[PDB]
Amino acid sequence: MVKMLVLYYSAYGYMEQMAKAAAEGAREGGAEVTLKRVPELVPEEVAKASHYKIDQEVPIATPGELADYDAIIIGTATRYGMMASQMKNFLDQTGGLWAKGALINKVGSVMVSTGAELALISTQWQMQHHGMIIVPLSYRQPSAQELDGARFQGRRVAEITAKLH
Amino acid sequence: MVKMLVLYYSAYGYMEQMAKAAAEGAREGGAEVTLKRVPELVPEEVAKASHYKIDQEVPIATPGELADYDAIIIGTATRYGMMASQMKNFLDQTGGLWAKGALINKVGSVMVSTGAELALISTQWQMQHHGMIIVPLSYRQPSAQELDGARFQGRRVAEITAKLH
Amino acid sequence: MVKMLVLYYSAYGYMEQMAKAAAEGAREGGAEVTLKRVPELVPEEVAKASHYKIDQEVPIATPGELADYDAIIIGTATRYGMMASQMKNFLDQTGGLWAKGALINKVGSVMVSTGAELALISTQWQMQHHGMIIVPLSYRQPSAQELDGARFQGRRVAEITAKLH
Amino acid sequence: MVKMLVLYYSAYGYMEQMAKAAAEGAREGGAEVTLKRVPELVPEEVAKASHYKIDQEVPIATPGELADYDAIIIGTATRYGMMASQMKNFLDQTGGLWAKGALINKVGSVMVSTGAELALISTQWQMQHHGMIIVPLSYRQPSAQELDGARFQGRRVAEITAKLH
Repeated sequence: MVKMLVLYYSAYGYMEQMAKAAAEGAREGGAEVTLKRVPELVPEEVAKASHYKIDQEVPIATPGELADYDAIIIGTATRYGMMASQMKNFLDQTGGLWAKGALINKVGSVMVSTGAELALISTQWQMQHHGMIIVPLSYRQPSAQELDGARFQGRRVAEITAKLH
Repeated sequence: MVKMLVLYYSAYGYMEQMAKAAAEGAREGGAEVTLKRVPELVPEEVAKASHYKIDQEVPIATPGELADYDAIIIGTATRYGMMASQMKNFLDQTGGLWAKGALINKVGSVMVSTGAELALISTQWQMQHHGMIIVPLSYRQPSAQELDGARFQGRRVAEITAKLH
Repeated sequence: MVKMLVLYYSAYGYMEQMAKAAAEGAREGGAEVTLKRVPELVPEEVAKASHYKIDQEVPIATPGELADYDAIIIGTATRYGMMASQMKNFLDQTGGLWAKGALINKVGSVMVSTGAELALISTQWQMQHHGMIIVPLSYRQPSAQELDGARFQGRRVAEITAKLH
Repeated sequence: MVKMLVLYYSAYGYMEQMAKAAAEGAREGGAEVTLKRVPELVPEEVAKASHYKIDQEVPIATPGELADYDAIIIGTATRYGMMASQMKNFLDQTGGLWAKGALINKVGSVMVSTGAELALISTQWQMQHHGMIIVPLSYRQPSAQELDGARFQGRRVAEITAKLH
């Protein structure tokens, strides 16, 4: 039984629902799925000031634990065609995992929300830099087709990863 | 035993050597490897005029046959950060393969030569549009490290594809 | 009075209307505007077979004439996130214009139609490779907002180019 | 006399030298040049711990002041093909400048250092989203050709910006 990390960042909750949909779908694929969220840079104070809606009970992920799983799904809010600062900051910390060859041949996939395509591509590229195998896409609040897409995607990744083990 | 297509385009021979290195490596991975070249647009006349060095005995590929293989490796010469016109023209013809879902979940990989990164990304994206699983890179005449990279890449793809069957 | 080239490629006419809207808008900016279309690769025969709707009276452009204008607007149909083969083939021919430094500091802009963003970016990059100054975007048949966007864009480019002379 | 902001981020000093070279070159173009650095996220403590070499006397920039200048040059260190977290975090804060139309038609340019091309493109795109006119590139420690490139680029931007006023 393969283990999967559904790591995500959301600012307004949209991506979190996508992440949960992907995780639930991945469980249907027969994988031990873990839903974590990237740590918030900038202090706990003045963070929930103006705009905010981060979830509390989603556990925070560590840059080093990413080598423990067989498959990683990354979903992030994006602006102006690139990752949010929080997700970018987190992935740069996997420098010890990169040279070690830790994430080589591990299965990966990406979800994004709002420059959507450029953001999707930028994120996939960073995962490819760690030698990860990439599983492509589908083909206010998330629509029914988005949630189904994330769900299918999540199951498809779990289904592929198991086939590799 | 999986079947692989090493499809390529080369203008000065560099990519052809890369293609042959990838094919040979893929055979070592235990796959029935076929080395084809995309058809040359513009007539046979005035084609070999100024600059030219296309290989004759490499068989020409058809847009429709791409669904016959389990894995496809694409290698192309690039200019100004994008595919050569010949490779772009060929892949657009796979419109019947796209909607049919023919190339979904088939394993793929890309090699490029000279805007290298943008070209590598543009090509991978088109393959992802057909729902192909992507296997990332290595990590005058081709250097020893390039040929070894293409070789390893070719074997790695064949090795992965077999694991999926 | 600056001279502008509105060069385009269209397969179903959408981009041609965009091109005409950009040209008309550029005339309102006070520029001698020329509307040309990239030459069609593959023979005149079997070209208008299945799908076709290229315009006859739009004059065909030559790869070398691009250095005659002060501003160039490029508009192209795109598939799977990149240029159409016809536009890509044409721009690669500007190799004599590149090393000569012919297109350096000339004003340019891009329009695309259907991978839209990746295509827009890929095209702009090739123009930047010739050292062209880039003017960014707006911010069945073309909608009223698309035509107005192309129109404004066309005028804005003409308005900028004149300011540089 | 136009005013220019040479805003930058550097982790090991390479980009700072590029920034200074661009600023000095821009002064030779006849512009009031201001050299600022993006604020460092994460507290002052444990920041200079392991690796560090940020410059003290370079003044820190504010997200809102970017509308005060006529030209903006952005130079940033990059990893895995995208901006550093610090530069990305800063530019997202220009949301009030975007909808206001503050940065429209202002001249801009980008420098990067180490995924170089993808990073250069990602950054330019964000500037284009604010409607900024883009001036393309050249065509341990920075080499003589890099410094000359940044210098020329800096002067070229100042030279162009003045022509627009």
